[PDB]
Amino acid sequence: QNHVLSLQIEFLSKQLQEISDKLDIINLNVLINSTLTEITPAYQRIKYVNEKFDELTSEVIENLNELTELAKSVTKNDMDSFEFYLQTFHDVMTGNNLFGRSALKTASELITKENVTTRGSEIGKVYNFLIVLTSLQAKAFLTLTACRKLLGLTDIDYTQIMNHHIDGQKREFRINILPTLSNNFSNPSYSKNRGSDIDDPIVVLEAAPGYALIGFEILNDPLPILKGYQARLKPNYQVDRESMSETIYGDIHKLFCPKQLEQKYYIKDIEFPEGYVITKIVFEKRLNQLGYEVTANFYDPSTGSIDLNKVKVESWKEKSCEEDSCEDEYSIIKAETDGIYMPLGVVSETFLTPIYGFGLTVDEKNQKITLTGKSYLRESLLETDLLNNETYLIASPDGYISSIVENWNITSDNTGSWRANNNNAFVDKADTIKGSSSLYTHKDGEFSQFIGNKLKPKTNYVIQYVIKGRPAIYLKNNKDTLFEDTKNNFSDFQTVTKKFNSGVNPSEIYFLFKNQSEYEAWGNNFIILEIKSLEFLPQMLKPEDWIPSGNVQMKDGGRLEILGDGYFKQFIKLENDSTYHLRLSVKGTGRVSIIDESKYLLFVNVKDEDLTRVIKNTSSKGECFIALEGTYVENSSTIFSNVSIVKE
Amino acid sequence: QNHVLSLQIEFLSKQLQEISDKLDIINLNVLINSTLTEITPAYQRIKYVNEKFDELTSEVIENLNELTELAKSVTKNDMDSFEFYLQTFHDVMTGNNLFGRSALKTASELITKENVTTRGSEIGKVYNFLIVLTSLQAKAFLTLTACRKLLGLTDIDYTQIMNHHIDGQKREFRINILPTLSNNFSNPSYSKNRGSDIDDPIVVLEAAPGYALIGFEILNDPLPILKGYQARLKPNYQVDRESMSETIYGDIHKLFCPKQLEQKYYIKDIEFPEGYVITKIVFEKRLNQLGYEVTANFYDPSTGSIDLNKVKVESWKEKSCEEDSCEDEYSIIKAETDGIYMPLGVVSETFLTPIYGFGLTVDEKNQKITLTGKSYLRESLLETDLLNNETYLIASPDGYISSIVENWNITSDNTGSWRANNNNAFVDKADTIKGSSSLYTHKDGEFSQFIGNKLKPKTNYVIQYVIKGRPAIYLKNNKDTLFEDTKNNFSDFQTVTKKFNSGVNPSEIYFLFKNQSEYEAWGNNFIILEIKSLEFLPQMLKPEDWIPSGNVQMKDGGRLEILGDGYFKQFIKLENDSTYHLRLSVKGTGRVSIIDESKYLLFVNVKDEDLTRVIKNTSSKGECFIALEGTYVENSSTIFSNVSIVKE
Amino acid sequence: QNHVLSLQIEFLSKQLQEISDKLDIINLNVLINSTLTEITPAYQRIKYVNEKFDELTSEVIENLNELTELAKSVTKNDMDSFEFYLQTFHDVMTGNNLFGRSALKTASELITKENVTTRGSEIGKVYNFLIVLTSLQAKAFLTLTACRKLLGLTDIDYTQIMNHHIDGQKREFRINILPTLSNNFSNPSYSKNRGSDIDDPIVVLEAAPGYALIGFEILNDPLPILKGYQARLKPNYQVDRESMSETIYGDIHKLFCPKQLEQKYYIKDIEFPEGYVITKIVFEKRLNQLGYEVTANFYDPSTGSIDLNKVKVESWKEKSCEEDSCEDEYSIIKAETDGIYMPLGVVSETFLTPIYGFGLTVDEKNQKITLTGKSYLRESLLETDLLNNETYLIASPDGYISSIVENWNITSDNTGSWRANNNNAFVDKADTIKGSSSLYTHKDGEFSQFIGNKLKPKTNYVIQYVIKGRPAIYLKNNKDTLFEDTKNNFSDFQTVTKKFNSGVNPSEIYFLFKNQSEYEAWGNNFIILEIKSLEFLPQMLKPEDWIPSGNVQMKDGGRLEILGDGYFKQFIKLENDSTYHLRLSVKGTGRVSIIDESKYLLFVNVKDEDLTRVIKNTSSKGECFIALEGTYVENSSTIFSNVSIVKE
Repeated sequence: QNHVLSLQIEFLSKQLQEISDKLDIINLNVLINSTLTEITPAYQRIKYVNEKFDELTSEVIENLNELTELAKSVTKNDMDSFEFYLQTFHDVMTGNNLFGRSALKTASELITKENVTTRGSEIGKVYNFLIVLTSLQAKAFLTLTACRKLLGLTDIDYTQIMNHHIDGQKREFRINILPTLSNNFSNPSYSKNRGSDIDDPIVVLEAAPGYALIGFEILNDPLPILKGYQARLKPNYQVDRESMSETIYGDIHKLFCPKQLEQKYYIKDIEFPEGYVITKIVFEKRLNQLGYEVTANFYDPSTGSIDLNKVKVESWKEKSCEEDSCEDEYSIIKAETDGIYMPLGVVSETFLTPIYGFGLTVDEKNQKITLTGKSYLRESLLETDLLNNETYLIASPDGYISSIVENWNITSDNTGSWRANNNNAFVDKADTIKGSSSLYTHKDGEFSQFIGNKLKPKTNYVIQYVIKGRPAIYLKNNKDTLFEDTKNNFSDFQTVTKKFNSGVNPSEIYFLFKNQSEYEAWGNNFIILEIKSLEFLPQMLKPEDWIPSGNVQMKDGGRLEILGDGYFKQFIKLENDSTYHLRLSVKGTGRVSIIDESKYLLFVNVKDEDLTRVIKNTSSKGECFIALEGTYVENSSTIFSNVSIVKE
Repeated sequence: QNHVLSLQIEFLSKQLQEISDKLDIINLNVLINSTLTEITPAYQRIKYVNEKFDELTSEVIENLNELTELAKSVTKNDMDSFEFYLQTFHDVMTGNNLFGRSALKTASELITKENVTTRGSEIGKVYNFLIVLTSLQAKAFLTLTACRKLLGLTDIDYTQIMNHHIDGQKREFRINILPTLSNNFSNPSYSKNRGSDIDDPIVVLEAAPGYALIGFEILNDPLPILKGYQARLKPNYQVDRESMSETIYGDIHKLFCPKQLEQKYYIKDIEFPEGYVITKIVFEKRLNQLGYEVTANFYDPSTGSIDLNKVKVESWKEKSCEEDSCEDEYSIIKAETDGIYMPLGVVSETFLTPIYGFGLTVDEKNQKITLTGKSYLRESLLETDLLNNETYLIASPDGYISSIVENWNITSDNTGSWRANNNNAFVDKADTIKGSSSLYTHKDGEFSQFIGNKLKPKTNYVIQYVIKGRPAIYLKNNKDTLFEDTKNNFSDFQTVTKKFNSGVNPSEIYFLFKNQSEYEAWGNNFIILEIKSLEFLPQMLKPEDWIPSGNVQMKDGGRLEILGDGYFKQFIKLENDSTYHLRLSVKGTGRVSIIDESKYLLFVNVKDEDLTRVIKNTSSKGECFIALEGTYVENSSTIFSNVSIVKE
Repeated sequence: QNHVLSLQIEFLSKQLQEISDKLDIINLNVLINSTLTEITPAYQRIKYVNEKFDELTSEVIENLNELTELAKSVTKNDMDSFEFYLQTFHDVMTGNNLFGRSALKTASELITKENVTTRGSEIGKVYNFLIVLTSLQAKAFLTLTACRKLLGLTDIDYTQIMNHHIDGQKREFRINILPTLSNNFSNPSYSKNRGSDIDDPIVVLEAAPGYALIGFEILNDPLPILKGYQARLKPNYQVDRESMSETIYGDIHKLFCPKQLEQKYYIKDIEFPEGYVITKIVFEKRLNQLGYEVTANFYDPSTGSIDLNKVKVESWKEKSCEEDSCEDEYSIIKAETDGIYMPLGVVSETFLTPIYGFGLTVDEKNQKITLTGKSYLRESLLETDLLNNETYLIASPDGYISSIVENWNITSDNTGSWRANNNNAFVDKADTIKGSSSLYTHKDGEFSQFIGNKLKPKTNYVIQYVIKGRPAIYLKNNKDTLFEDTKNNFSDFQTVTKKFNSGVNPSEIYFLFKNQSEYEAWGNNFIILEIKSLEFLPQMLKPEDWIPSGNVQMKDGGRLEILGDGYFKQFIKLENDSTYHLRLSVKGTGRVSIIDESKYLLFVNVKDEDLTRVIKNTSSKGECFIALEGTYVENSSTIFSNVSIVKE
């Protein structure tokens, strides 16, 4: 009963903590209400004046008169003038109020609390809040200069006042707000997909010797796949806009998700000292023990050059290695059925930036995977924008940046390698809207483009395309349309991704973006790229030493289909002190037999399942062969998939 | 003492929950204060401009000049213009603020908390909040066009801007607000009226063939009464107006409230898959066991046309699927001496829709008898106004819509049912000048209307009507009056909700609304409808085989008077393995008799009270009957009340 | 230890209650912030316009031009006009906002919480809040009419709009706010003074047969004294302005405060039915058992007549009498030394009103006295102002309303019975300020007034006077200045109260408000009235049956000073079955002796103390005499004060 009272008191202490959190949210909302009462009339007026003067700071007589009257209202020297609202906005931003509170402080406190589903860090969110307000004021001073010029009044030079206002606010942020926080983020969201276990996958993300890795990306709309970003770096941990890349990878769910068997994920914030940039991250999943490799070459921060010889390496992935180099302290996961919470979305920073540290922080208690990096972000922005230089600051990549299709983002009214094969297939910057060219094709239009020369045989490719109407999408080599999408009619530019294995001869594939059989079709942003197939670590089995025994044929995936009476055997050498993870998946019922010479080291029936037999320390006298003797009947088709006796 | 400490800790946990609820109300009020600080100056100005331009968007030189000056102020292109206030209203509504909060979100959070005495659902309340704001903006753009035209300025076409503003707000509602709610509904209040335990009230709530039942309603002012509605079901789970109707049942306190004996309440959440619409409910209270058999039919969501072939009947049998004691899944309400808190008011859904589920949700902790059905309203709207096609929306009613009196209130200028017998006894207003439509009689006044052909012998009818001044209500055939009220001179149009029993031969009873005196009279809203006499489950007592034995005769209420001495006798075969329950009250000191050929299976006298007898194994030797006798007093005519020998 | 845990949990439950109270205060402050955000810009502008147009709605050309320009701004038909601010003020008051909250509701919730040191009830405070806002709007419509007339514009008749606004707000108050509360208040504050115990005080507060008691008052600046209010009543529990009175009483601390001995204060809400008005309240303190008497004659509410024969009486004061008429259930107080928390301030309602009920709710746990009345206030205001008739509504009396000095509030530049005896003693409406005449007398001024004819011998009088400068205050009969105040110089009209026993001949006392010896003097509000001396209940001792025995003399207070060798004896009759509270206080050491004939029923020495010997049931054979034999020496002066052998 005293134990029951203790549990009830622990329940009360939890309720009091939830109450104390609710109070901290309420107190903050009260401080937001104070700053809104101070800043809202100025913010709303500045916004309206900035929006209504967009063309001039970027019917003729009517709008010019309607704007001239507004300009007279704006430049008027009243107590309630536009200059009054600009000054009060600056004062509330800095904290020159009745009680010394700043709008930047209450905003920073807000962002720190409501950072629930936020992609980036507290510094980057509070700084983005500062950027939108400084841009609003700068545009407001620009409209005020434009209004004075339009009326023919004298130039007051608001550059000095605007600079004093912007610098004082950046100084308030630097002194009282920024001694904030940390450079660690993760993947945006989680997803449940299925992978593999009898595989030995391995994935490297290495940047060019002049590049550093500038981000990641995982999409699963065609299939779960890792997209890898890297680019040449500019001074002060800045990045060159061109040379940025997105590196599509294999069935990344495989290396991510298990199949009803445990996983080994080591946990450590690999971090090298400053200036060191990780131009390569390997990943290695062998026997479901998924490791990786984070190593950083140095980078001279001042001159955009990454060092090409001063590598720093942490071969292991676990915090136990950070002190002992003994491979332990992973995170073990008992595999859930539907699929592990694989990362979904884009693994990058709001601004592409060299990361110096990275850590794996999977939380198997919820079967959820989480990462943690460490980047030079404070040391990249702290020198250029916070010192107000030529800002080379580029937002994060949401999706695809390029395409195998040239001019895929047709936006300047040009075809390029596209081919305007009709007078309804005219490039038409305003195909359906001048917001973007999206090649117009109505009732006979066709835009063609050779894409096959880049389509290479026995390789999967990704395709996406922003298409209005019912477009005639074609991946055709004039003989075999490796993929065609002429099915959907889209009034609202619906874009989706699929896959296809480039056939034996894709090297002739034209893209033929025609209209349709007949409809009104539009389309741009024809993102097509190559889907990498996942590679795997070695083994002891080989697709060549197999000895077919009649009515048995091997397939493209080394599949060795048992077409009936017969088998494949492979003389493999097994040794006394060595262990062997014999692992294989079958399509169609059958058996597998390791007859050394007379003894059955292994003989089991396989219907459709992942074999995982770990052949223990056993001396195979002479040579043993895994006689892949599937079912022995006419309609027997025992298609193995992964021939792996991979030795422990 | 440890048990006392546990109870004190449970009291602390309740106090902490009340504190956590208070914090959630406070946090919401703080978020309302933020949105008020943002939106109030625009809302107030839009409202004032909309109200002051009503005739123009629906003394002349003065009003025209004052409105022309107002129009010059409204159309003026300042920073503080009417267009500024419209744009800021749109931005605060969508969430384009300093911190990304929308007025629609804080309003939805408000309505979700203060839904205490709200008639309709969260969706319908938040959508009604959206409608009043969108209408306010649309009228504001309309006054702005009217002001430009009045001044003679160029037309700017604000239809495009208004549509963009309205659609963006409806999109915000559809995406970020609407993906919340439930569709339960219950009674608002409760009533205490001593019901029945002597009787077995079974009540059927069945819809017409083309109808489904579309609401409940509980009355106590005329009497404990069940009010009901039923109507055709249109396409899209909406309901046909003109096919609605009313049905009124008797003493439903006797159906729900027990009197001085406990009542069993089969909590039975009868629910059906989608497409099913309740075409029948039976409520079953035998031996105070309030079960209820319900039969819902299926219904084609589109094209209306409830299909009368796919029915389901889950009477009490949701626990039959899991437990032999299907007699479980109930509750126990103990009848205190004033009755039980039967519902009072209305168990219905905000807007008219088929209900699919129903359950019994009594609360004997407060005697709170609560009905609860499951409506299709969520569906009935998510497809209609969310798509903005027809929105055939009718909210739930409150009083009687159906009346035997034709032109029950008045249509207008025409009382074709009534008779304007006198010229001066005209209709007082005749068009919208005296509040609502209402008859009027003065110094001779009368209004005759034949409804005797619509009145049945010996049946209870509930009466409602609204009257002002000096009225003389009459319901007569110029020879006897069924209902009359010519008193209580009142202020303005007060409502009656009472009952009466229709006469023994009312085939000629017509209504004669006259004047109370030589003064002027007013009245309207004459509601007349039948009250279905409460009907009970049959038991082996039938009045015909009664043998009136000695100065006696069969009576009306199933009563069997005993004038002085004598009795009523009738043979009823009791069994030696079955239990019977003789439940009967008397008016006059009586003696009931359960005697065998020699011995007294029961030996009881009844003075003026009921009789609750649970007879154990009734050893039966053939001869079983009851001699419903009184005692040897000349004055007290023994008059039993309710024959019920119900065979357990 | 479990008991210690229970006490700790009770401490936690108290902390949670203090937290829940803090939340209710916070939630209310958040609702006040919402209404302030809605109503503040309108309230401030209405207030400024009302204050700046005061002389017109009550430097010629310059003020007229500045007000004409202001009037042009006020009457201007803009979106931000004065009419806009009036309409928005009305809408926020009624609750026609974005979310349906009314300023009247949040204000009522405020007043209900912050009613800590509030004199009147919740109804009267919330109604006073409604009055100040309705008056603000009415004055605002009035300034708007005045501004239109001043500019020469057409009359718009804002009476209709103003009436609609005022009536709609009074309707909101009547429906949603007023079904509020209760008619019970108490004394405003508490005070620690000292009284008496061996006294038998008794105080009646009876209104004239045409009057009802209209309030109370207790002041203690000269000495703690009760001031009693009563007046003839006007229809609907209204009061005639004249005939109001203030009835000064005795040393009310005496009847209020004990002297180190217990008190008996009975507790009951004496309440008679409606129309019954308490035209008399007796109070009786005998043997420290302080009782009273609250009896109510009827009052025909319609015609201002109190009934003069239909008395209703509750002779006792205790709730035990309200059911048994057995004198018990008092509140007993163990007397504190410094003094009981006697009522300080004015015991009345904010508006003078007939009280029908009254209760004593002393709280001796804090030694604090509290009262509780029940008045017809809702039924007096509910008919006149809430029906908008000629409001005869008079605020509560703070201090004195009249004076024995005629024209005491010299305000119309007239002396009256005052006498301007100098050309520096000129009445001078602007003596020092035209805000009030306050008779000016500089360096020779004198104002004289005969006040002695009303000053009656051997009676105490109260005096107060609002005086600037050093005034020559005189209560002089040209031979003996019974009191004179020529001492203080007051720049700021400092007024104070004192006392004086009118001498053997006060009937000639002139008031001679001269200046001074010489200074600048001012003065008005010469409140002078008669200080009643406290009377007492009877006893068995008598000041006449005393038998002096040489060197002994009686004084004015029946004091019987023992001037040395000698005594007073008084043959008193004591009986067997009777008890006698012999009680007496002495000045100077001495003794008292009750020699019956030979036996010492009582002989004790008395130095300076309250004798309280309760002579028990004792048969005095023949006659006994209390031989007041004080100290027997030359310098013996044993001045007894209260000769009371008052028989139990």
